[PDB]
Amino acid sequence: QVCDVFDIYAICVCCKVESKNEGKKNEVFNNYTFRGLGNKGVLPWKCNSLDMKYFCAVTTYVNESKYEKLKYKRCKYLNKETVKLQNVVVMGRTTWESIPKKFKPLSNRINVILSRTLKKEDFDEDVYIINKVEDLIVLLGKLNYYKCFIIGGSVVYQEFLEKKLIKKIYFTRINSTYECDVFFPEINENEYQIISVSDVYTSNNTTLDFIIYKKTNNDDEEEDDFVYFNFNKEKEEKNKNSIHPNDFQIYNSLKYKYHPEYQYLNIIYDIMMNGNKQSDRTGVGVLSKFGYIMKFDLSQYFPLLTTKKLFLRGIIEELLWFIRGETNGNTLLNKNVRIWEANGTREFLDNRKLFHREVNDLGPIYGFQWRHFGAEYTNMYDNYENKGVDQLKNIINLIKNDPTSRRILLCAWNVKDLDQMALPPCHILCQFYVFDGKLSCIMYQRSCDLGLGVPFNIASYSIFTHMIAQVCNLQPAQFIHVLGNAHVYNNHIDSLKIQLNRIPYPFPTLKLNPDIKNIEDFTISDFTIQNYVHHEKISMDMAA
Amino acid sequence: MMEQVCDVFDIYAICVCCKVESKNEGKKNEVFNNYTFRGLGNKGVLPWKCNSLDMKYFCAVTTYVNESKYEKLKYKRCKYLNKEKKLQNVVVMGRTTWESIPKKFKPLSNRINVILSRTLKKEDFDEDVYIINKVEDLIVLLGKLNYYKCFIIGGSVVYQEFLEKKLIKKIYFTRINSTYECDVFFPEINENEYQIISVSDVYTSNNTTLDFIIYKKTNNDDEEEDDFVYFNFNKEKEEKNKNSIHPNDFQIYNSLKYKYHPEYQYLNIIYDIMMNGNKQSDRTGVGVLSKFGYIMKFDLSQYFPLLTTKKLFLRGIIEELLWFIRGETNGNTLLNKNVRIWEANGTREFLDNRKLFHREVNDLGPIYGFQWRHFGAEYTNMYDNYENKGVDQLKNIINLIKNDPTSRRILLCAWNVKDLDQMALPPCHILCQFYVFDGKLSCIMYQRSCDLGLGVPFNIASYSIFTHMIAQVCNLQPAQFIHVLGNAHVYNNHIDSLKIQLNRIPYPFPTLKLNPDIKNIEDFTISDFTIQNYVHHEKISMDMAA
Ligand SMILES: NC(=O)C1=CN([C@@H]2O[C@H](COP(=O)(O)OP(=O)(O)OC[C@H]3O[C@@H](n4cnc5c(N)ncnc54)[C@H](OP(=O)(O)O)[C@@H]3O)[C@@H](O)[C@H]2O)C=CC1
Ligand SMILES: NC(=O)C1=CN([C@@H]2O[C@H](COP(=O)(O)OP(=O)(O)OC[C@H]3O[C@@H](n4cnc5c(N)ncnc54)[C@H](OP(=O)(O)O)[C@@H]3O)[C@@H](O)[C@H]2O)C=CC1
Ligand SMILES: O=c1ccn([C@H]2C[C@H](O)[C@@H](COP(=O)(O)O)O2)c(=O)[nH]1
Ligand SMILES: O=c1ccn([C@H]2C[C@H](O)[C@@H](COP(=O)(O)O)O2)c(=O)[nH]1
Ligand SMILES: CCc1nc(N)nc(N)c1-c1ccc(Cl)cc1
Ligand SMILES: CCc1nc(N)nc(N)c1-c1ccc(Cl)cc1
Repeated sequence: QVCDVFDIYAICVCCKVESKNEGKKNEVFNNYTFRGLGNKGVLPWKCNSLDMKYFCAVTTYVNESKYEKLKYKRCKYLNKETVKLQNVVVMGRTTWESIPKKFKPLSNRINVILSRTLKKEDFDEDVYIINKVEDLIVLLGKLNYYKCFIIGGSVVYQEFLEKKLIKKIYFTRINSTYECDVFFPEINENEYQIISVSDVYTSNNTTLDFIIYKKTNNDDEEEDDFVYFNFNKEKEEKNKNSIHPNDFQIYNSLKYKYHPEYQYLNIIYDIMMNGNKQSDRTGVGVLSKFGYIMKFDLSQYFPLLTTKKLFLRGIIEELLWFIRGETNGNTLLNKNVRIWEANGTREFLDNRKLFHREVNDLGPIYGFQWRHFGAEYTNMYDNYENKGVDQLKNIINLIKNDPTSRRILLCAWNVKDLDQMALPPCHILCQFYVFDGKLSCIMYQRSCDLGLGVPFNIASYSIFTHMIAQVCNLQPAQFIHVLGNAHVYNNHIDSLKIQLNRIPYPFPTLKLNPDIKNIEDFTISDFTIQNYVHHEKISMDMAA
Repeated sequence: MMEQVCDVFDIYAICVCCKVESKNEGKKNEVFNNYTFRGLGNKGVLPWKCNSLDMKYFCAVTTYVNESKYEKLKYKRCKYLNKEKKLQNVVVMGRTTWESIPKKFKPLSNRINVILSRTLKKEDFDEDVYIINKVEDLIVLLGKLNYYKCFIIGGSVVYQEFLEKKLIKKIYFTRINSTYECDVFFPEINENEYQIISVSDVYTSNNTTLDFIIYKKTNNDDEEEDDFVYFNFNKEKEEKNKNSIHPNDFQIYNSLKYKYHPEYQYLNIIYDIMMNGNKQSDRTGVGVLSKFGYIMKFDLSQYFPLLTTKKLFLRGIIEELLWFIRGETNGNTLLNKNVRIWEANGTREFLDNRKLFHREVNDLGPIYGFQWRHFGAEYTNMYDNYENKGVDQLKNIINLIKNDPTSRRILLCAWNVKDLDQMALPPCHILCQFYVFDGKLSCIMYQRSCDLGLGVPFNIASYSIFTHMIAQVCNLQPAQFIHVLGNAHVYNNHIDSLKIQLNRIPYPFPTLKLNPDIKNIEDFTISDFTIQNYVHHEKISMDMAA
C-alpha cells in the first residue's frame, strides 16, 4: 500500500488501434479498445490541444493546504521526517528524448527520468535521474512534492502497473484511429475500476473524454441548516423495494458523471426510483414522471447512446420520408424500415375507426403537416403540390432571413386532422433559435418511451438539426429535448438496470455530405456516423 | 479575535410568527416588510391553534445533533474557559412558555430543558429541568453541560432580552402567512445586526402557507476534490455579460446561502440570462439578452405561485382566461371591463401592419379562445356564432381527463399553423399537456417566446389558475404546474428594474380559492376566484421611462 502513501498516479492518453486485416472499424468494444500510445518515437495523432491543456492543468496543479495530511502520512510511514510545493513527472529516456528542447524540462514540474544509460551530470540539478523503479520510492520520501504523475512511456507504464505502484489512472480517451507500434497495458478491472467520467469534447477533429481509474479499495453552520431545510423530505424512494439500488453498484460507485449520456441515464434512474405506477392504453405497466429537459451540444459530439447498440438507417429514411411529405407507409416497408408497420395494418386502422383507410395509408401525419398543413387529406397517392402551408420551407426561410424571429416553429400536432391520423404525433413540435451563426433546436415530445423510443428520438432530431443547419449555412449548437409524459415500461426494467451500470464511451460524430444545400436534396448515402464505440446490443424486452 | 459568547456556546433562537390583525384603512394599499410577521402569541397560547409542519420543523431542529461535531465544539468551549449519556441540545424558555406546554409534553423530549423564572424555584417543579433566575446563569450552566446547540424558544420577553444582549448567533424564523389576534409580538429585527441568509421552500399546513428563513448575525476524501478541479479545466469561459452586468449589483442575491423558495426558479433564470444571455436585436428593435430552453415547476398543492418580489394583480388575466374559455376573440369585451391586455394588438395601425386590412378594429382574429373551442373552423368575424363548428379542444381534454386519465394525448394546442397569419399575432403559449396520477392533476405549458420581466410573471399565474380550474371540474386535486420556456429573453430596458427585483427576498406565496360549487369550466365568473394572504414587495415599473 505504498502507491497510496506517496500519491503515485499515472496520466495518459490512448487512441484506437488500426489494422491490416480490418481498419477503421471494430466488432466488439471494451475499455481495451483505447490503447494506442505512440508511433515511431512520437504520438499516433499529430497533437491534441485540449488533451495538452488537460495534461498541463493536472501535472502542474497543487493544493498547498492539502500537503499537510500527506506529510503527516508520508513521514510516519518512512519512519523518518521528510528532509511552494510542486508535482513530479516521471518519464523514460525515450519519452524525455521525444520532448523538444524548447519545451523541456516541463515547467513547474519536478522532472524525473528512468534510464540505465544516462549520467546525472549530462543534465540539470533540478532534473533527477534514477536507475531502478524503487530508486524513485526514496527520492520521493526526500523531496517536497504534492503528487507524483507517471507520464510514460509504454515501458514505464507497464512496470508500474504490474508492481501495483499506481493509485489512480487519468486516462484520456481519443475516439479516433491512428497507426501505432506501442500500446498501453490492459487494465485489470479487478485491481482497477472507473470512478469518474467527464463531458465529451471535440478537439483537432476528434471527440475525446476524460475518465479516472481508482485502485479498488479491496462552514459547518450551513451544513446543519441544510439538514433542517430537508426536514420534510422522504426517507427512501417509492419504488425503493421494487427497484433495489444495490443493483446499481456501478452507477452509484461513480463520483463524477459529466458524460452527456447520463442526462438520459439519470432520467431512467429517476423514473425507476421515484416514478408512479400506472396502467397505459396497452394493458402493459409503466413507471412515469412528467416534465424533463435534456440538452446535447452538437458542436462537441453526436449524442448516439453508447451504453447499447443503436441503428440509424431506418430513422434517417423516416426523416427523408417526412421531408418528402409522404404518408405512404409502403415506401418505408419496401426499404425494410418497419417503424410504422404495426400502425398501418387493417386491424389497427379499423380499431382507430379508420374503416375507409387503405392499409399502410397513415393519413395526414408528420410529412403531410410539415409540407401541407391545412390541406384536405384524400389518400396517400394524391398530388398535394402547393396545397396547405409548407412549414418546412417557411421555417427555413425565417432562419435565413429573420434569425432572431421567435416564431421559427415546426408543428405536427394539427388538432383538426388528429383522428384521421393512424396515431397522433409524439413529437409535437420543433422550435429553432439562432445566435452568432449557430442553430439550436428544442423538440417537445408528449409521450416518451424511455427504454426504446427516446434513444432513437434523440438521434433523429439531432440529425435533423444538422440538416436544417447546413442548408442555412449555420453551425449546429444544441439539440434540446423536452419530455412531457416520460415513462419506462416495466418489461424494460431489467434491461435498463443492466444498461445503467455500463459506463458510456466518448460519443461518435455525424458527417454530412457538405455539398447538399437544399433540405430536399439529402439521400441516404449523404449520412455517415464516425467512430461509434458502443456496448453490445440489449433487448429491452428480455422476454424475447 | 474577540470571541463572542453566542459563538462559543452556539446560542440560537427559533420562533414562528404570523401576521398581525392591526391594519389601518386610510390607504387600502398595505405596505409589507419583514416586520409584517411578528405575532407570537395570544392570551397565553399561540394565535393559531396548531401547525403540524412548523411543529415537526421545530422538533427536528431542536433535537438534531451531529455527534461527530461535538468533539470540535467541546474543544472550542474548553479553550475559551481555560480547560484542558446521549448528546442532546439545550432549549431555554420563559416560565410563562413552560406553563403553556401540555403536561404530556413536559419536559420537551430528548432535550435538556432550561426555564427562566424569578417567582418559581426548583422546589416548585416536579420535572427533570434546570431553573435559572437570570441570563448570566445560562452562560454558567452551559459552561458546565455537555450539549450540542442551545436554542432559545420563547416567549416574547425572553426573545426580547436575548436579542438585545446580542446573544443570538442565528434566528430560525418561521413565517405563518396568515392573520390572527395577538397580544405578544417578536421584537423588530434590526437589519444592521441581522441578515437573512437562507429561505426555504414554501409549504401549506393547517390551511395556511408558511416558509422557514434563517437570519445570521451581521459581521463587523480530498481526492475527489482535486478530480473536480481537473474536470473543470476547460470552464475557462466565465460569463459573457458579467462585465456588462456587475454581479456586485446582486449583493443581497449573492449573499443568500440557501435559496429554496420556489420564486427563485424564476429569479434564477433572470440571473442566468443576465450573466450568460446572448445579446440580440428584437422585432421591436429594443434588443434583448436571451437563452433557449428552461423549465420551472410549481407545486400548486402547496401554494399559488404569484411573485412576491413585486406587485401583481390578477383581475385582468382572470377575465382574459374566462374570455378564452368563452371562445371570444372580440377585444371590446375586455376593454369594456377595463382590461387592456390586448388593446394595442387590436388597433387599426396594428391590424394594418399585420396586413389585416379587412379586419375590424379589436377583432383579434382566430386566437386562443377560437382555437380552444373551434380549432379547424374557418374564422369569419368576432360576432359570428361558431356553435358546433371546428374542434372543441377544451371539452375534449376535460373528457379525456375524466374518462381516460392515463392518456398521454391530453393536449390543448393554440398554435394553429393554418390560422397564424389571420391572428393579430401568433400565440406565445403553444400548448398545455395534462398528467393525471392518484387523483391529482399536473399541467405542462410550452411558451415559445417569454418576456421574463413582464409577461412570464402573469403567465405563471394564468396557467396556475387554469390548472386549478380544470382540476376542480374534473374532481381532481391540483398538483404541479410545469412551465417550459423556449426563447427566454430579458429586454434591455428591463435590466435596471430586474436588478432591483433580484435583490429583494421572497415572502411566502399566497393561496387561491375557487368557488367550490362551480362544476363546469364554463360556469366560472370573476367572483369565483379569491387570492388570499398576498404579501408582496413594492410594485416596480419594468420600464422606467418617463
Ligand atoms: N500516450 C501517452 O500518454 C504517452 C505516449 N508516449 C509515446 O510512447 C513512445 C515511448 O514509450 P517507450 O518506448 O516505452 O519508452 P519509455 O519512455 O517508456 O522509456 C523506456 C526507457 O527508459 C528507461 N527505463 C524505463 N523503465 C526503467 C527502469 N525500470 N529501470 C531503468 N530504466 C528504465 C530505459 O532507457 P535507457 O535506454 O536509458 O536504459 C528504457 O529503455 C513514444 O513513441 C511516445 O510518443 C510516451 C509517453 C506517454
Ligand atoms: N411564536 C413563538 O415562536 C412563541 C410564542 N410563545 C407565546 O408567547 C407567550 C409567552 O411569552 P411571554 O408573555 O413574553 O412570556 P415568557 O415566556 O417570555 O416568560 C416571561 C417570564 O419568564 C421569566 N423570565 C424571563 N426572563 C427572565 C430573566 N432574565 N430572569 C428570570 N426570569 C425570567 C419570568 O417569569 P416569572 O414570572 O416566573 O418571574 C418572566 O415573567 C404565550 O402566549 C406563548 O403561547 C412562547 C414561545 C414561542
Ligand atoms: O417517436 C416515438 C414514437 C412513439 N413513442 C412512444 C410513446 C408511447 O409509449 C407510444 C405511443 O402511445 P401514445 O403515447 O400515443 O398513447 O410510443 C416514442 O417514445 N417515440
Ligand atoms: O403571454 C405572453 C405574451 C407575450 N409575451 C411576450 C414575448 C415577446 O417579448 C413578445 C411577443 O413577441 P413575438 O415573440 O411574438 O415575436 O411578447 C410574454 O412573455 N407572454
Ligand atoms: C499532452 C499529452 C499527454 N496527455 C496525457 N493525458 N498523458 C500523458 N502522459 C501525455 C504525454 C505524452 C508525451 C510526453 Cl513526451 C509527455 C506527456
Ligand atoms: C412548535 C411551535 C414553535 N415553532 C417554532 N418555529 N419556534 C418555537 N419557539 C415554537 C414554540 C412555541 C411555543 C412553545 Cl411552548 C414551544 C415552542
